[PDB]
Amino acid sequence: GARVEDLAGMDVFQGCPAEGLVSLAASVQPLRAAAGQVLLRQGEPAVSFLLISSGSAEVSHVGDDGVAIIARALPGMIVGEIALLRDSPRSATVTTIEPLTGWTGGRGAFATMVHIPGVGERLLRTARQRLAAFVSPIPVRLADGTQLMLRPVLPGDRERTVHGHIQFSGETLYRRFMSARVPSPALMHYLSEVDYVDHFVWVVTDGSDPVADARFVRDETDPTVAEIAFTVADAYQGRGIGSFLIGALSVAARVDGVERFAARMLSDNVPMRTIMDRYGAVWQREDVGVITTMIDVPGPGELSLGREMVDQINRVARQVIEAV
Ligand SMILES: CC(=O)SCCNC(=O)CCNC(=O)[C@H](O)C(C)(C)COP(=O)(O)OP(=O)(O)OC[C@H]1O[C@@H](n2cnc3c(N)ncnc32)[C@H](O)[C@@H]1OP(=O)(O)O
Ligand SMILES: Nc1ncnc2c1ncn2[C@@H]1O[C@@H]2COP(=O)(O)O[C@H]2[C@H]1O
Repeated sequence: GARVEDLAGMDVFQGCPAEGLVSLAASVQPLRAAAGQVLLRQGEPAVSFLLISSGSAEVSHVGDDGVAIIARALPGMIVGEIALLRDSPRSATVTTIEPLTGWTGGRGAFATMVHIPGVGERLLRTARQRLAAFVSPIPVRLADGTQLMLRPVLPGDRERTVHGHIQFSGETLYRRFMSARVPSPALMHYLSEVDYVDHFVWVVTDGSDPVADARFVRDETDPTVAEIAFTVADAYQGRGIGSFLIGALSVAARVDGVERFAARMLSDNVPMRTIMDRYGAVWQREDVGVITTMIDVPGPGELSLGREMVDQINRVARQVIEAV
């Protein structure tokens, strides 16, 4: 098999004490593939997973719309884990780009891997982030006629925004973060790389570039409550996006077992206060210049969204949340 050292470098194994990797390392087998070799095919039954040492691969998923969604598998990453988590067929076709080496294992070695402390949770989180990219974005039409799309957040949204053309002003950032400075890389990682269970995020785009986001973060002590936050790009404000997003967030919260939303905001934020007032918010003074509220996540019919839109949002939330 491999050396414990050889596994120690894989993403999913970071921080894992050597001892826990012993049998796994002994049980995996070496793999070498040439360039342009198909490793896995979408829809096929599953046996093995692969830990990539070197080289890389294209990942290609054909969705219901018939469009192939493309991604990359890189050195340090596992591939073929999702089918083994779900007992499903392969979610994607995986083809080597350049020559690739690594280690493979079967369902037996996979069982060892998932019981390695901390690892099962990492596998699930990464699987969710991956499957999130295969969700069909939901068309949303604003009152003013603007056509946008609604989808779960993706780790890649950090890069898209930072290098994008959509502007978030100093004022917008202060209203959102209590600082006008551009959000640090560390913060942007935190905002875009999430588990969807405890921390859930919707992104609205123009069909390419993100223009807004909404998130809830489940409270540690009381799982039935979550803290919420919203951001909308300046040019996109005042068009109904925020009002839409609180509804979408409420749909996802229902799937996630979240009964109540908590919020804090500057006392001067009129648009946000108004959005929450619709849902029955009563305001407490928290710090100086900050106010807070708790509201019940609105149930059936008291959302202005309409059934078709509600069902689409519910279907997508479940796809990311419940996939594995
Ligand atoms: C809990 C936290 O998230 S606090 C921090 C929130 N984030 C920020 O403040 C950052 C900068 N601003 C924004 O991101 C956005 O403006 C948000 C999230 C505050 C609001 O979203 P928007 O898309 O602009 O709001 P939207 O157009 O849906 O209208 C909001 C509501 O207030 C009203 N409104 C719209 N513009 C304004 C305005 N300039 N001033 C006061 N009220 C307004 C609308 O009537 C609407 O009411 P409705 O729910 O009955 O339809
Ligand atoms: N968005 C993605 N990014 C990177 N790898 C992915 C992505 N989606 C799927 N995969 C990998 O492609 C594999 C195809 O088979 P599985 O569904 O077993 O497990 C899948 C993941 O390992």
